[PDB]
Amino acid sequence: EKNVKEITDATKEPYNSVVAFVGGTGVVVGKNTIVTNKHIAKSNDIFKNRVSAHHSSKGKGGGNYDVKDIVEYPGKEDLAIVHVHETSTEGLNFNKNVSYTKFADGAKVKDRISVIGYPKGAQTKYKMFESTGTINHISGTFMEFDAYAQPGNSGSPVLNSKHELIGILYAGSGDESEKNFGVYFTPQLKEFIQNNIEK
Ligand SMILES: [Cl-]
Repeated sequence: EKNVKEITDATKEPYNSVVAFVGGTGVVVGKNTIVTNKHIAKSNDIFKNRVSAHHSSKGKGGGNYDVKDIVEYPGKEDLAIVHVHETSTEGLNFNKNVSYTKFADGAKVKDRISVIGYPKGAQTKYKMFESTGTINHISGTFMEFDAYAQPGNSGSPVLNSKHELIGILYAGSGDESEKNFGVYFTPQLKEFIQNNIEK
């Protein structure tokens, strides 16, 4: 599918759970805690950029936040937890400015999904886009889906029709792409993520 739309104002759910990194996307699941790709977290640790809470073209800014620590998923899956320091250098509270997206606990082939992130973020001044498609394949912690994606979509949450989190985009076939790959969250991955949410 190639069906995309700018989210001009990302202050409402679930858009206010999406975060921009300098080169990718993530999603907020709990206190100070973002899920993204392992590769996005790692690249961001070279340049040590802050995370921008739900950056969009219009609407009140949610703050930029310093990265506190990273927990990489031990296995092969391109998955990592990024923790942020809660208070920005302007006094904004990370938690007051995002939502915590709940888990879908799986999906089925043929389900209609959305991928929300920052395709070509550096060139667009980090406009948020939602792109719609379908899940075409699921196997263990892998899924394939046909929502249009571009570089900058890494780490993008893949949401079901009730805005619940199925997994995150990590790679494609292109770059630039209509056959994309995600990390699909099984119970074991949901457990790793939930054990790494700040208390
Ligand atoms: Cl605040």
